[PDB]
Amino acid sequence: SELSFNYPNFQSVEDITFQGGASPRNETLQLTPTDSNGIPIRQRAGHAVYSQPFQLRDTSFYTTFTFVIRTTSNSPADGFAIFIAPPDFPVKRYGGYLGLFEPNTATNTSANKVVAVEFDTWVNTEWKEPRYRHIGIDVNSIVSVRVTRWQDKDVFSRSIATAHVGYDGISKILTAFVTYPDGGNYVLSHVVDLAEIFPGDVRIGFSGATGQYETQYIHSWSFSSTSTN
Amino acid sequence: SELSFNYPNFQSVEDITFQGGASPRNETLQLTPTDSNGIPIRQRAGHAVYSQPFQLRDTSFYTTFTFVIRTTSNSPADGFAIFIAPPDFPVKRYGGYLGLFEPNTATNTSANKVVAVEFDTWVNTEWKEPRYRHIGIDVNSIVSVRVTRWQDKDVFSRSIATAHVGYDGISKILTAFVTYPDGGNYVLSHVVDLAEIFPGDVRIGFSGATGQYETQYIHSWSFSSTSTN
Ligand SMILES: [Ca+2]
Ligand SMILES: [Ca+2]
Ligand SMILES: [Ca+2]
Ligand SMILES: [Ca+2]
Repeated sequence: SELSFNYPNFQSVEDITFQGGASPRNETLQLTPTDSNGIPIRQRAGHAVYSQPFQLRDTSFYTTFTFVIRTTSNSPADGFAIFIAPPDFPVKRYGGYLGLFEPNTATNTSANKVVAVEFDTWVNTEWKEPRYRHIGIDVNSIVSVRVTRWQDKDVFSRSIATAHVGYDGISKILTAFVTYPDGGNYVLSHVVDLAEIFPGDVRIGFSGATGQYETQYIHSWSFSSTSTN
Repeated sequence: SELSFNYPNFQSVEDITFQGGASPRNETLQLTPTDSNGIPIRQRAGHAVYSQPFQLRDTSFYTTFTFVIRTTSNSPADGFAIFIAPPDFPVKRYGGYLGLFEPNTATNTSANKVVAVEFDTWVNTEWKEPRYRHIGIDVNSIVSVRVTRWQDKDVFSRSIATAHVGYDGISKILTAFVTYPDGGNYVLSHVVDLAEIFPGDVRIGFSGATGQYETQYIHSWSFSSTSTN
């Protein structure tokens, strides 16, 4: 179906649904909470999602956002993701689950209905992932189906970075382009039939999790979807 | 191979090669020529290319550019493309061939070695293409392998539009995202093994062609390629 929205900043959070530890702060979406000292709170997940659902049958979409990761140590955790899931999707487990999965089923593709592009700051040994920070495409599992190294210079840059996520409903391909100003660029594409995974309604939004020594902020976001009929 | 460059504008053309009707003008790449009164010259083609070759084996890349199409009537022709081809690839035929193909072999995939993202302002009946203006991915033929409607409001906007073109060398997927300020967004993706097509060296650049009542300008361009090992 057709849906579009545009937040040049988050001065207004009209039409955004928060769950968990996410909240509006300083015209951004702050995905995980900070204490009265400004220190990231450990073991917390949060979501900020566009409130109105849309349908993926016979649909392409384009979305872009800008983001900052604020780290306060060399060992930040855990990252964040932009994700698509059904509209009743709750906040799931904190830490390396990224607010998107639960321990007993996080690697079982038959037990989940969620697709994400993840920005992973913390190498987990509880499941298989790369031994370096990474950006990935996740399809119903915390074990990414496509993953690439995310350079530490970019992770720690304090830059306002940009992501572009598109889905071509004819070729059934999800793509992310991530760019840093005077830094790295990252490209990931994967064949997946989103309409088959999601035959009904879905929402799009962000999930962040700690972890420790990290807060994730979304500064701007826009989205459009169009019929491929 | 690894290659990066960045032209925030074309106050510098240091590494750009001009061929055919293309030239540096008004701090842009002007792909097809205009006469002394600024009127687009009919039946011309031009290329503006990054002068250094690179290789595609075990490579991903990301490139972005901004552009303007200046039209002087409601029937502009023919469009432009961003392309990859061998380093000796010349400016080819003007008109609907887009500076990329030869009339005798334009639909013969075995006879060409060129991949492009094309912005097509003129509906040709001489070969198969849509009955409306369109953006397309071309692989060794003027008949696009993946094509989508390009809205006339965007075609005629006079806006500085953006394109993002990436190639994921693991998944072998070429994607284009095209955006207009307060206008349409476009997403096209296609599975194609570029290293198989291009086992040696390539150069990337732009091809424009007239046609009539149209000039194509590239305002900025950046590129990065990285190894997938
Ligand atoms: Ca991961
Ligand atoms: Ca992790
Ligand atoms: Ca065409
Ligand atoms: Ca044409």
